[PDB]
Amino acid sequence: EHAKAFLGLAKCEEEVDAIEREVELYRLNKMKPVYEKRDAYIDEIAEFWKIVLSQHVSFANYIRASDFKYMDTIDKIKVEWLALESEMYDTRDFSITFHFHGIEGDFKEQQVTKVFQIKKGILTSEPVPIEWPQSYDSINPDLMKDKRSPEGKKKYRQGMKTIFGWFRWTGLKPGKEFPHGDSLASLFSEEIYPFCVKYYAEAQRDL
Amino acid sequence: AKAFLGLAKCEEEVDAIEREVELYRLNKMKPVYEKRDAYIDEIAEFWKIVLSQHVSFANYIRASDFKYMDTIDKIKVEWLALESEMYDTRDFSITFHFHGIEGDFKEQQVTKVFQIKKDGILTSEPVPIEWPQSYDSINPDLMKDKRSPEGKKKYRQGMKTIFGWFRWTGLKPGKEFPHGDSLASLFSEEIYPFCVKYYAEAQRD
Repeated sequence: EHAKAFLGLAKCEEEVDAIEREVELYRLNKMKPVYEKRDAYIDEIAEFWKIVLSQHVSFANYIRASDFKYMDTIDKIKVEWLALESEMYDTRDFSITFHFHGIEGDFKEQQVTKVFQIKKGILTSEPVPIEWPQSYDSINPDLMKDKRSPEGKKKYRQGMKTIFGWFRWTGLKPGKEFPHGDSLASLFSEEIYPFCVKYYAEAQRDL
Repeated sequence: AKAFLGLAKCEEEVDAIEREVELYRLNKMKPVYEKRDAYIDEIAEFWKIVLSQHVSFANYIRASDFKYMDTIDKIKVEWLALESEMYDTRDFSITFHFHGIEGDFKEQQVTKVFQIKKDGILTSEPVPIEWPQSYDSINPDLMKDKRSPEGKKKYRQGMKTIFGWFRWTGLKPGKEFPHGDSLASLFSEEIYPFCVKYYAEAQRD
């Protein structure tokens, strides 16, 4: 037709994009209190997270076999959507907090929060401190004296492939960090945390 | 055990909230689509262009159907959950207005309804539509012979046309228009919601 129509169709599209974010915010606002109440019940189920993480179909493929003993110490996982804090954040942005009860003589009891947010878009993050297990001293990047050597590079990559390497993932150095750090982050915010109860129930039906 | 009971209740609330969010979206989008479609009724061959621009739509119908699809000057999808709580938020009706082709395809408006039956599957009911005279030999309601090898070929040809799709129900696997459910979702999930995008993309080329 003419231009006058193409214009109306232009403003309509912008009204649609605005509606979509309003809808996402609407959902986030409604779900926040339900998660709080749900997580209160979860905090009363020992090894809830260990069971959920084992039931997930692909979680295990992201971390090293040896990491599981440390993952088993997770007492709580909490995901919070940042768009609820400010419209300056994408509705896909979230922080994830882990509480590890630790292992005497090997892994420190600690709480760690990592923040994921969209840039220019793709998920990105900043490194967050976490006390690696003593067992990992030889593959720990901050204790790694020899990274250059062909034997050092091997150990370096090994450490970077552990869940602890994921905590320093940023998404800004393609191929240089923990592999698929963004996919793992999305796994937590879109599948593991939202549907943990469904996974747990499934593990129950299996006696 | 009181925890498991609490979790069960939370999951129930989650499902209730998801429906509420979907209805919230549907209600907000309704007036926008109405205004949008008003501007659309001002662009000639709008739908003809969108349907030819879509990447997979043409793969669902027969080449011979293109000329009839080109006569569509109006497509309207309506979500039934806005009508009642007994409809799934995925249930919808799609209304087509064909301008027709004189002496071959009658000018007509047809509405087909798609609804979930049990996470459930999309189903529909046959809806009346006047097939083109050119399709007389492959029209299931006119064919006398649907048994011979030749009669069966003509039968299948007709059932694979867009007119056979209006007859699709999703309740007779392997006996109806192929992938009638995917085509339906194409309309409600891509073609109708993003038609304007397809129209702009067609302008550049």
